[PDB]
Amino acid sequence: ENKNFVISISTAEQRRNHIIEQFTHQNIPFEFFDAFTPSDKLTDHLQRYLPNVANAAQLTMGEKGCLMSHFMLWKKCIDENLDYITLFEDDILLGENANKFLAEGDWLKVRFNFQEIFVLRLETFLMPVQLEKQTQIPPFQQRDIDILTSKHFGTAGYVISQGAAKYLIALFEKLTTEEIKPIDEIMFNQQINATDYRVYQLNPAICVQE
Amino acid sequence: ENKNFVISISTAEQRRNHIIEQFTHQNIPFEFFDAFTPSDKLTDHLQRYLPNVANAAQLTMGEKGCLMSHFMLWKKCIDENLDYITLFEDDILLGENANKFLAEGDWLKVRFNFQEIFVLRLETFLMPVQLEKQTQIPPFQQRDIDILTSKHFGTAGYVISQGAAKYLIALFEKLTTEEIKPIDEIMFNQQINATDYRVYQLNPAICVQEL
Repeated sequence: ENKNFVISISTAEQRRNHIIEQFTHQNIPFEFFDAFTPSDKLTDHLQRYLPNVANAAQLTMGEKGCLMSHFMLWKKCIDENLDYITLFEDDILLGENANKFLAEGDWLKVRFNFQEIFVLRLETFLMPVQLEKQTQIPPFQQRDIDILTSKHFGTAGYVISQGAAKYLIALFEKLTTEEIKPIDEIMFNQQINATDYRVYQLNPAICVQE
Repeated sequence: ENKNFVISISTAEQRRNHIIEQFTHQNIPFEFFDAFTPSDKLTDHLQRYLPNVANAAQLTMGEKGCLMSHFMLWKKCIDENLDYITLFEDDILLGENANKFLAEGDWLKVRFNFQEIFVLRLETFLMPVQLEKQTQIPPFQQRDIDILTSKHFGTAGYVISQGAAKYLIALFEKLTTEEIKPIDEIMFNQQINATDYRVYQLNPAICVQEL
């Protein structure tokens, strides 16, 4: 049964073509998941599963769509009782030998207990954006006063266990409107060190976002 | 009134001497704040102000002491109705012209509303998440499987407004035992994009920790 899903807007024809070309070339089975966009489908799904996220001003409707797409794929994993599911965004470039990781699950089956709670990053480890410049407050002694953020950690390529699929559905359903952040900031920053939640990194990575 | 406080365990002689040497050299006024240690004083303070933190297994008594030291200095700021207070740990190294930032507060008074909620980091910013090597899960196709960790953002050098002193006392009093993390993980990671809470970074920084 199919484990590799590529999150793609249904009308993103060129991106879908570049994905099909690369996956076909390395004989890696996959399906598209039709990414949520500003729509009634997104609005109703947010209301059905994440009304806490529907009310969150601090997320753009694009960021809300991204989170809903990943969420529904965590649901699919539970519903089909898959051991794991592997999720990509449609702007990824596969490395040579990605098929050694992405065609077969045996290397996962001999390393992992799928009831345990883990994510394995397949995408390159990304340094967050941290210093934003601002003009409101003037510099002093030729040093700037920047704003601190931690943004864009990347959700474009990871394996998630059934255990972590359950864990993350519950987490995003649990969080108050004030606690909501973009999916990447929770999955790959805030929840790191949490009790029983492990994130692994394939080094070197087997794909990267364009 | 003195605005610069260096959090230091009273018995850390060499650290206190390195602090005194650097602050004297640049003519920067400061006082030591006697850091909380595993003691009855820490236990009672945790019970008095942060009973949520007293119960938190996921913090070491050292991390709980660090948080209590910062908390009591936020309290001092409110109680004395200071516009701001500047907090250091005793393992800090001052850069060349730190005294141009740390001797006087005028450059702060002409830039900031002290009732607004801001922290200005004086200390260098380091990466939130790092790759650790691990042995539990074996490599495949000669690629490692590293684990993501985050341990130290640094609370060794920041200016806090009275607004942010109120905000952070409330926050640490509010959080459930389950929600408690080390002070640095909340102040400079989890709270970053929060509604009224701004963290500024002096770039380039004017100090750095030895840690």
